[PDB]
Amino acid sequence: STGSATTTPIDSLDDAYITPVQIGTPAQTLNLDFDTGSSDLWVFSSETTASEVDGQTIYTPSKSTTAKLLSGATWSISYGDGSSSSGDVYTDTVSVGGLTVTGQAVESAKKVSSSFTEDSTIDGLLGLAFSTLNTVSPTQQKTFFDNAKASLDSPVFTADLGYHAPGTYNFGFIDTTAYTGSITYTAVSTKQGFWEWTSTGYAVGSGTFKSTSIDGIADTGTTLLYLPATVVSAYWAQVSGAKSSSSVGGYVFPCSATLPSFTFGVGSARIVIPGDYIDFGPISTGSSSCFGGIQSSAGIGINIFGDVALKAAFVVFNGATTPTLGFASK
Repeated sequence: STGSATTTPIDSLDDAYITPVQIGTPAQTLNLDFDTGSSDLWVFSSETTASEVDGQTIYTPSKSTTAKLLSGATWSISYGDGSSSSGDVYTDTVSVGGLTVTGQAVESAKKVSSSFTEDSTIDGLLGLAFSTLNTVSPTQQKTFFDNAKASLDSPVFTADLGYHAPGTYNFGFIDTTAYTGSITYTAVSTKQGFWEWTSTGYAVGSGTFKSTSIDGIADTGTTLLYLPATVVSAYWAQVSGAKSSSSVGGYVFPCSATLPSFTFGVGSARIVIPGDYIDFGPISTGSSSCFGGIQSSAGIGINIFGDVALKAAFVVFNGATTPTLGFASK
């Protein structure tokens, strides 16, 4: 089997991407944030504290003839941006882009933190990291990809995120018309539960390429590109007026600037992030100070190849017995 679904930016800045998911019988369609950095499939629901719901579409398990309470199971998760959610668990039928899993753990939120309530366009998350990170207790549950894997034509999924435009998540096949050149594959460590790999270096604009190992994660659930302070300083030094602002919480730059590109290495291959991808607009409405899309990972404890990086590529998440990651230009 295979699946194919369009993923759409939630706003004009590509702050996140949502993908329609069918849950239950008859289908309840919710728009979920596909997240290769976490491993829980959770949804706003009829159980969510009423005051914490503001415009999201909810899953109501009592209206699904295939829903079953997973007795005694609870979940609770925190994300790197300070947000969190928790609740109980059902199993139900879940379909993405025509690919169906029966008995998928659907984690129903009883509580969500303020930034979820405030994000009316996101109805929940669909985790695509390794199932070892799944938070369900006392019986850990499998991701949608893990449950689907055996049935897929090939044990892979691909992320093709658009810049200011829709893109595609495919399951079970590689669309050879969706990228240019060849796909370069690179080793993955699953020791931390992530799609963790090592970039071979970087360049800033038309500058020379610096060969240096940068360990990090391919994370569709993180908006920006978080790299070591040395790398980030080298980038922003090429933008007149750019500075790290403690009060804002990162590098800002004059909105009048034209940003240089940023290149990262995948083995001997190179992925170029155009400068425009790195502009996240005014820090507040009407400001001429703009927020940068490349930020320091110091204090995160890991480097994160988030959407800013991944949307410059066609990315293969290869879930064979020994997982690997593939990157192509597009």
